[PDB]
Amino acid sequence: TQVLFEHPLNEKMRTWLRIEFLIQQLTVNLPIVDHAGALHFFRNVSELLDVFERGEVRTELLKELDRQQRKLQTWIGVPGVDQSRIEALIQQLKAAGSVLISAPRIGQFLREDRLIALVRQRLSIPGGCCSFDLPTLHIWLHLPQAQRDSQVETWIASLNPLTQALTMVLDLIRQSAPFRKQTSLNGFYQDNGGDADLLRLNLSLDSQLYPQISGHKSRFAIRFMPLDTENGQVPERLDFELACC
Amino acid sequence: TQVLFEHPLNEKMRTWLRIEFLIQQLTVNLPIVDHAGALHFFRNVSELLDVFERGEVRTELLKELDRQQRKLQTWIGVPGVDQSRIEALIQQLKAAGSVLISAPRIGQFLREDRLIALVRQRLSIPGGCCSFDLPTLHIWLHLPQAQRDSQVETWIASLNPLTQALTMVLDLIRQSAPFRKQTSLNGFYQDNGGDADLLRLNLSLDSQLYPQISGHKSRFAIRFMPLDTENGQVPERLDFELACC
Repeated sequence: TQVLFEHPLNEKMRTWLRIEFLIQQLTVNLPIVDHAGALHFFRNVSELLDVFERGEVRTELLKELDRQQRKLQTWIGVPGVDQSRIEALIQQLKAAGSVLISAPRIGQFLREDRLIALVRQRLSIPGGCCSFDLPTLHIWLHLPQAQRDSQVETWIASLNPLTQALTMVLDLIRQSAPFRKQTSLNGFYQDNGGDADLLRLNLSLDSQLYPQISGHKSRFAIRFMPLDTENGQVPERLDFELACC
Repeated sequence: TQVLFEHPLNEKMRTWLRIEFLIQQLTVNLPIVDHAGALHFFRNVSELLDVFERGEVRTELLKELDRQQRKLQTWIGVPGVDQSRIEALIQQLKAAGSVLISAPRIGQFLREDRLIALVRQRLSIPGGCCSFDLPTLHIWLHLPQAQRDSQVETWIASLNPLTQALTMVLDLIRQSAPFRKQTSLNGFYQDNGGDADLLRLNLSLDSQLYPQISGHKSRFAIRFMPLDTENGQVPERLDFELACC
């Protein structure tokens, strides 16, 4: 009966969350059988390439992978903790890293693909991607299903070195911190984030509201606002759980 | 074993085909259960409003409805044809027309909707529509399914006067002309379209190619190009069916 809100506390976590989201959307509506499925797929690809054009994700994500290995290394001597399970986890990190750096250009396969590039151009036009403006797509959707599935696989698997490394670090961020109980007065809250990239906030579906998070330096502030901007309102004592990961 | 290609021969048919496509995409992936379904829905709405902003569809579509009534009126005296079936069809046209003109602003309900407008802004940003940038959407997808379905219904039904009238005329355009057998030499063809808005072209899935249609005045020209820009090519005698609707 709870709703989890994730909020990035730096431009790093923003990009990673956007990329994580865009990548998993590719594999959500498979297989591609119709226009809807195709346009959903290609647009997610198109939006992925646009994010990639903004800089090099490779360099940041590789620094983050190394960062996590050093943290796990701090836990070796601790009583009770098991060695061969984190060192295997460390070994998976170095593997995800070595593959990422040795990987080709990111999104280049998708960038160079004739059909995808031909759809990418027509996406910026509201009614652009119809059958008469994309006969090439229209004829592609009449092909045997097995031919499309093979193309889709090669397209998604080209993002495998990135997908791996990224999934690794986000899975290790979301496990680094526990949910601490906090309370808000009149729908307001603030704290010093510190050295965290991600806030994880559990509310309540029945609580009738959502968090609006702002930031300054390494500090954050939450103003809980009612989903209904008119019919419903914050209490003066709102209990919630928040993790600083 | 055939593939049908539709191509608009004027700016009218272009708009109508784009709108027809956008409207039916709304009802394709229902119900909205996740992000993918939601983003697909809202973007189609957003693209619909952008097309509406470009002019008044109402005026053209109403002139087209009247146009079809006059054509049906020409068929009254013809032997063999049945009266009460076209006059009922005529009566449905005048009904679709009277409702369209008496209808409110087109897309205004969707335009004014808080959630939709809040998503419309974030659609122009590649990774914009994530959970942390749209907490309002994130919390909406956690609501009971019955609440979303009710909202979706009110949203789609607001387009009912337009959807009706439009579906009427396109259904009457696609029935006005028969498929005549034609042949192309070395993948080229041209004719005088005349008073037609739509070309309907049947090829063959095994034919290994698609039509690339250009236009000048009321004339059109087709250059059949191989789907594989490298591995496959047009014959020198390509038989196909084409209707000038």
